[PDB]
Parts: sequence; structure tokens; C-alpha cells
Amino acid sequence: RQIKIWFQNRRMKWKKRVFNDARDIIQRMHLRQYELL
Repeated sequence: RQIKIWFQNRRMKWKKRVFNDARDIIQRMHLRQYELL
């Protein structure tokens, strides 16, 4: 279920942001935008 290996490949371009998200939980499960839906 790793469809974010391409659809989520762009932040590694400027390599100066991922480190931000990665600084949460798992640069994913840390979110929850799936809630409310």
C-alpha cells in the first residue's frame, strides 16, 4: 500500500521540508486529515 512512493515524491527535491514533517511521527500517520471524512 505504498502508493505514496511516487504520488508523494517532490518534497525530496528541495530537500528542506521533509525533515519538518519527518519530525512528527512518520511523516504520515502524524496527520489525520482523514478524520471527519
